[PDB]
Amino acid sequence: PIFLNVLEAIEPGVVCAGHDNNQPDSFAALLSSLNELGERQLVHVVKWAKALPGFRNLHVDDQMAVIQYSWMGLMVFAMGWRSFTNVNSRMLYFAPDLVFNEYRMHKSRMYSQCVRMRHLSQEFGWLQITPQEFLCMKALLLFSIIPVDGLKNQKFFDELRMNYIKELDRIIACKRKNPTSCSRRFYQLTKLLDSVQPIARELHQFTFDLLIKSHMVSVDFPEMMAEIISVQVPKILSGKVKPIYFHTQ
Ligand SMILES: Cc1c(N2CC[C@H](O)[C@@H]2C)ccc(C#N)c1Cl
Repeated sequence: PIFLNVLEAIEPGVVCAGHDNNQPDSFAALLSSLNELGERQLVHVVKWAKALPGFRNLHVDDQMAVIQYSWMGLMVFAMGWRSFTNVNSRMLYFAPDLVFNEYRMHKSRMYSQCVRMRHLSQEFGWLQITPQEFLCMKALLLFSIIPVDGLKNQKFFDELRMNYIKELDRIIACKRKNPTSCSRRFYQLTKLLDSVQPIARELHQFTFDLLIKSHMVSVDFPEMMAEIISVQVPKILSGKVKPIYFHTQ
């Protein structure tokens, strides 16, 4: 079980936000803490990505790009898992010290986005996603969004993507002696992965708008954070960079 060995070995651990839970909730405090958390999550995703099997076959610039474009979706995906495993998807488990009840969902002004994120979280339970299915799915999320004009070396990317699809296909939980079982299972997981992208887009839009008006609402954006949001995210929001869907929408 070599592939799965790697994924579990490299799976990040706990990442705290730094948030002061003894102060009364407020938009600026909430979003500042999420942004700091995004910065911290980003560092970890970078190290995780680079330790992935076959990832360094990618050209150097494609590596950072692929990381930057997928960063939100990957965060959202793993955050839903934490929420699923730690609170049965009742609240959003961004970090041990940053857990969103309904009131923070409202005070963050992200209620519509949070609702979608919680739905994804509930899907892990509804589908009974195994932890092994989660790891391969998350690995695959990293290779699910590219420039329409293509990467610097697309061949190596397509090869990686193909192989991560195959690894996901090997490990799906199904009665192998029944073809219909595994077909259905695969369909569902492909559908679930597809459902991360619209959510990532809504978040992309929110953070982008938030960044533009940050100097009025008093929200802090960390350095790597703001680089990504001002340079990479608009390529997504403008159609230059699109998600690879399994199923046509
Ligand atoms: C959506 C999101 C984060 N967003 C929410 C909006 C904010 O601009 C920030 C980038 C931050 C951290 C995690 C985690 N973990 C997640 Cl899932």
